[PDB]
Amino acid sequence: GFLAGKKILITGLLSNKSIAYGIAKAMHREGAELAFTYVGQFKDRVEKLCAEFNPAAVLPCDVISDQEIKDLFVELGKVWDGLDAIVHSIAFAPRDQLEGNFIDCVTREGFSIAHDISAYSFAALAKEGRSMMKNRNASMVALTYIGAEKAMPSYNTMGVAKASLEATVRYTALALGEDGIKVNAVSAGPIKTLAASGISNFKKMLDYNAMVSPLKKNVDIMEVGNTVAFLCSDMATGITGEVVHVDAGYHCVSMGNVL
Amino acid sequence: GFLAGKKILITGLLSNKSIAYGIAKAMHREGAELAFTYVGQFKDRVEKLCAEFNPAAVLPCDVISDQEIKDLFVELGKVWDGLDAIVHSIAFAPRDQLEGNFIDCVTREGFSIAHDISAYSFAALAKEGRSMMKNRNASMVALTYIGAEKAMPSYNTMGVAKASLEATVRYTALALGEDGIKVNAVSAGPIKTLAASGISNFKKMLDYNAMVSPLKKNVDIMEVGNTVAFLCSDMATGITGEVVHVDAGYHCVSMGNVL
Ligand SMILES: NC(=O)c1ccc[n+]([C@@H]2O[C@H](COP(=O)([O-])OP(=O)(O)OC[C@H]3O[C@@H](n4cnc5c(N)ncnc54)[C@H](O)[C@@H]3O)[C@@H](O)[C@H]2O)c1
Ligand SMILES: NC(=O)c1ccc[n+]([C@@H]2O[C@H](COP(=O)([O-])OP(=O)(O)OC[C@H]3O[C@@H](n4cnc5c(N)ncnc54)[C@H](O)[C@@H]3O)[C@@H](O)[C@H]2O)c1
Ligand SMILES: c1cc2c(cc1Cn1cnc3cc4c(cc31)CCCC4)OCO2
Ligand SMILES: c1cc2c(cc1Cn1cnc3cc4c(cc31)CCCC4)OCO2
Ligand code: NA
Repeated sequence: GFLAGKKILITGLLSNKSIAYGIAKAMHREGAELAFTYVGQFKDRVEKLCAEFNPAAVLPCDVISDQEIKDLFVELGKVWDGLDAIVHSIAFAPRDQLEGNFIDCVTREGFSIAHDISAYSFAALAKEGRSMMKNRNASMVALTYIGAEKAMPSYNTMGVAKASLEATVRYTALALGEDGIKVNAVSAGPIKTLAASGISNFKKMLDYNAMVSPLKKNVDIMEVGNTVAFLCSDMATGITGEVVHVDAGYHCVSMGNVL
Repeated sequence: GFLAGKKILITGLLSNKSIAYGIAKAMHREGAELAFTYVGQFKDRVEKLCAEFNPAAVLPCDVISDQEIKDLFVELGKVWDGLDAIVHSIAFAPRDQLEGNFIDCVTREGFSIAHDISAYSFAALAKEGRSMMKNRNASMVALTYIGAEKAMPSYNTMGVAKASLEATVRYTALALGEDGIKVNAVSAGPIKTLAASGISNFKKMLDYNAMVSPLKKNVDIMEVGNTVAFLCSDMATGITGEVVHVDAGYHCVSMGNVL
């Protein structure tokens, strides 16, 4: 496996639909040793889910909390000497930030929270993980969405937070590259995960994507997972600060034949 | 290997410094079956170079010629039933198009030739290779450079041609995706190959890149090769119309500390 021996922390595993589930399968297949995090209530759920991946640790981490993030690396440092990669697969905005007119729905607090959990959290993991990752061709990868680059209906505050995430990825790439750490993002096409559960006509975004994309299909968690896996391998050591679209080519087309 | 059994055509192999050499090593390591093209004079040189990769064919192809491109796929169809990938690693502009002031140096003919060989040729290969590539998760990959996105000193007409190449990649991605063919480009940082031989002070572009990039190094042909290889695998089936920068992160920074 091209990840044989590498010690990789995966955040955001919540169901077998999670993008993080696909990341896990791909990394496990490629011989990575895996650790996982969960937010408080979901301890048992997550422990069952990642059992199949022989995890070295399954640890709490609510990225709202500086203390929990700090404690995550203290506990992880007890099982591993160094850390090869961090996979960030976490987003949150309050429900009201996510449908209807952007300007009608945006609030100061909703905007704050979405950025806090969706963007700042990446730099926070970077900040606390840094010393374990020093000088071993380490990697970070964040999950992002094209709503960062374009105004889209509904995505609203999450789009703005994603834009802040991608910039964070670039500044993190600049800040960590001297320690040999590469820092990148994967822009996934829409996938029906628990993140989709709030959103009405999500299935419609999905059908639209399959209709307009060059490849005439929807991506799945394995396509995303495989790419994240690649971005954590010695094969990708020349790539940093990059956003790789795994979206069946949605990002490169405008309009199409079916208007 | 993640390319086991895949039949891949590689153009542009000219010395053991060629980016195509790195692509070949990476694909051979991953179990691909390889074929190679050469331009007229270099038959013996190329045959010697790619012998180590146990090539199924080593065939002439000067992309100036529609006939040669057509004959390439006729001959290749005699040894393979289908084709899994085409690697485009070819560029040319007349020497005079490549140093000094863009406007002083650009000529109608030099502009024409650079686009013909550096950009049009990609669609030409696509056009003639299409029927062998139908419905097998096939791949195309072109080599490009950031001079396509930004005005740079010296790169001049090649910059413009690369910009035409990248648009070609996107329209080719749109045109071929219904056949399941993914079409992408790898944007390499500067590498001292025979393409560098005309360019005085190439070593300084190289030193500048290593100073200013997040990773504080120059990419090599294996970093590029490994990425091209990935982009031809079943792991990348969700990626098309994309440009992946393999450039130690050069692309994501502005200014840096050392002015
Ligand atoms: N589903 C899609 O259509 C799609 C498209 C593009 C990008 N993404 C991104 O992929 C990532 C994974 O999302 P998903 O689609 O697998 O959905 P998901 O609901 O399974 O994953 C989101 C994860 O974020 C976690 N999370 C929320 N608040 C957290 C906090 N405070 N601390 C730690 N974790 C927290 C949730 O527990 C969950 O595990 C997100 O960045 C999402 O924006 C998803
Ligand atoms: N070397 C760099 O600094 C760097 C950076 C970014 C992108 N690239 C790109 O990589 C590709 C490979 O170039 P390289 O740098 O390994 O140099 P190279 O000189 O090894 O390869 C260029 C290839 O293009 C071929 N070529 C020229 N005219 C041709 C024609 N008419 N028909 C068929 N082939 C023809 C040459 O024979 C040669 O094999 C090019 O697209 C180049 O622009 C190189
Ligand atoms: C995809 C595309 C969309 C969308 C929702 C999606 C799916 N999606 C992608 N990243 C997400 C991040 C979040 C959510 C959903 C997300 C739910 C709340 C937590 C943050 O709404 C409009 O267009
Ligand atoms: C890189 C950066 C440069 C450059 C040259 C480079 C290196 N390079 C990359 N693609 C190429 C394509 C071509 C040439 C050189 C190429 C020479 C003529 C054939 C086409 O000139 C100014 O800045
Ligand atoms: Na706290």
